[PDB]
Amino acid sequence: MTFGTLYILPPSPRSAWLPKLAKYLGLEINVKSMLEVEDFKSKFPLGKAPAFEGSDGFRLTETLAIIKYFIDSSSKPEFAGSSLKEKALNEKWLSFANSDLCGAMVGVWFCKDESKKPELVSKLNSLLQYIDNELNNSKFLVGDSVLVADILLYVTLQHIVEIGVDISSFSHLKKYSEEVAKHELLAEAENLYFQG
Repeated sequence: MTFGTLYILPPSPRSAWLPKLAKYLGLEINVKSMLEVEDFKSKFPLGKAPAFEGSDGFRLTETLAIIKYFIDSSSKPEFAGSSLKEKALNEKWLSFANSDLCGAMVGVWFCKDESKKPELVSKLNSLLQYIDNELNNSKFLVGDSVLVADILLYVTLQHIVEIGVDISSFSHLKKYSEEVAKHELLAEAENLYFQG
């Protein structure tokens, strides 16, 4: 049965993160648009997506909050890491990717004005260069295992690429992005069964 209802802003490419994560974890959720709900602000007074309402009525906002609730409510409750340092670095990457990197991708994504684009694409490239460099040291963002940070990074990459930003310049990043797509595929059978 369904874990809850997620309210998104459909035009935003940030709308993909939480649905993907539910899927990855086997949580069945509805997804509605906050634009077409009558009293969004009755339930959610700030008026911003993402917003979630559990089946049980539990109301929750802020992307990082909802990530934690999905994971903690799921059958991979250790998916934001196990050791103290793992958990911390995963928070780091989640916070970074959701604010800075997604903020940059969205800047470009909705760029109407060509006199503003290069500046915006530049912010984005620097952020990618940083990640690339951090991927010098490690197999994935945090270590050797795949954590929720990677899943959501990967989704962000797909969006960045879709709009034609070369990930070709960034060596460690492309190799990363392949290794993550590979882990999900190989993890997919056992994941897909332990939720049915």
